[PDB]
Amino acid sequence: LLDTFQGYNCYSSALGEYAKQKNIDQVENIILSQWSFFFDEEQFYKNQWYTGAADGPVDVVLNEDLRNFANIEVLEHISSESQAIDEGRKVLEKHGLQIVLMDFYYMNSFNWKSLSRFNVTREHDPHFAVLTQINENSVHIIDPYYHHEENMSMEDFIKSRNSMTKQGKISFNSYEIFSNGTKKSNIKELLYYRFNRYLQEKMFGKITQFGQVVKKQLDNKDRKWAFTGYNCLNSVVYQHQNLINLQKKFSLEMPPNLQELLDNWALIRKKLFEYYSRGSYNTEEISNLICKVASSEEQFAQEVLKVL
Repeated sequence: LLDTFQGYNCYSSALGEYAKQKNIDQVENIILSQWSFFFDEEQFYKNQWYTGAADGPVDVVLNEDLRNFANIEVLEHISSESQAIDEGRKVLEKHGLQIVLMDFYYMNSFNWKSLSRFNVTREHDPHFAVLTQINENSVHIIDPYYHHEENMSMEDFIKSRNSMTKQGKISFNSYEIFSNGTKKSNIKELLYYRFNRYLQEKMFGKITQFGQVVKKQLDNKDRKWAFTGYNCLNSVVYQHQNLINLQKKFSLEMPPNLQELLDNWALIRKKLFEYYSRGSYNTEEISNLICKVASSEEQFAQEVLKVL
């Protein structure tokens, strides 16, 4: 496990790892101060990523925050097999790193056997990685979200960047952190804006919506939603850990139950993974834990604005 920037999703992980290595100001703090939750019932029933911090793979709300706070744009470069690797060489020569969208089917970033899951189904999902080296017949990539690196054959790398996925077709997409006129934001301004937006958009209500949909899965023999949910909610654990780390670094005033809320989310994840793999009939229990944390998160957001 590499010491890479975690962010709260593969997109923010890649952006922050890039910003860390290349000394790009503001990006890391804007990521670490994010506070968000979404729920898409239509995506739930399509076996797509349906909850957690953000819809993806690109986090459009984070891009809006980067533009609004730092006047930072994340430029999407689409390419072709004729041009993509040459463009990579030009970027590596100048910057030493290129942010790329890859089909995770061709990556082996997370060891599921560590959690006693030996039936590891390959899926065509877009995932952000950082290209660090182009050789004749191989590339080196860092997956900062999963703290993993690998050497990939040029053949497999090209396949991973031209692949049809569950979310659509990758076409050698690469991402450039660009600014013409950056701005500095204080960490308290970033958190104030995020917590006000969380309450105004009633994002805690999306947690309740998620709980209500879980309760209605008691008769669903297809438990894949619980595995998807488990993976989706890592983003929420990471935002809670990021806010704990901001509190320590900036000596911030926080409501006293932040660690308890992180523990509540970790337990919800543990129960979803157990439900998925152990065939338990405890959708009501998991629903109850989710509906409880929704109420606690509403109160926590109100309290942050009072003490910050």
